[PDB]
Amino acid sequence: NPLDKWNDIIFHASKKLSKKELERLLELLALCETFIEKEDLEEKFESFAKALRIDEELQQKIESRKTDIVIQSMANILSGLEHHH
Amino acid sequence: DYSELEIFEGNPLDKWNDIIFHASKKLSKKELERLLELLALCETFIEKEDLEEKFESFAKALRIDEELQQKIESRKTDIVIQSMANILSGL
Repeated sequence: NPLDKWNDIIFHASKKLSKKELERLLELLALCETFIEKEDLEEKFESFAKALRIDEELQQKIESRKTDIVIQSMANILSGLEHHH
Repeated sequence: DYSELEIFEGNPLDKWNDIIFHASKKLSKKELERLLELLALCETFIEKEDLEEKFESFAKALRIDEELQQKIESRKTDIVIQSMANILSGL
C-alpha cells in the first residue's frame, strides 16, 4: 500500500522535511484550484467531483494519481534525508 | 483577514502542522488523504479538459507575479482553515 507507506514517512521523517513537503502539496492544490477559477471551470469541475462517487472507472483513475503524487512526495522526502548528511 | 484570529496567531499554516502532528493519527491520515484526493481530482480534471500546457504557464507565472503570489497564499490559508475545521470536528 503506497498511501500506508507515505503516512509512515510523513510521521517518521524530520518535522523540517514533513512540514516542507506538506506545504508543497498545499501550494500545489492552491495553484491547481486558483487555475480552475481563473479558467472559469467551477461547475464543470463540481459536476466531475460529484461523478467520482458513482463512477468506478473514475474512482480507480483518481486512485492512480493519488498513488503517483504520494510516490513523488516520498521521493522528495527520501531525497532530503540524504541531503541532511 | 481570518489569519488575524487569536486561534491562528497570525499563522494558520504552522497551526495546521501542529494539528496534523498532534491530533490522532486516525484523523490526520483521514484529512491528509482527503487533501491528496482533492489534488488528484483537481489535476485529473486539468488533463480531462486538456489544459496541462495552459496550467504549466500559469504555474510559472507564480514566480514573477506578486498579485498571483498572495492570491495563492490566500487559498493555502483557506484550505488549511477548512482542514483544521474538519480535524477539530472529528475530535
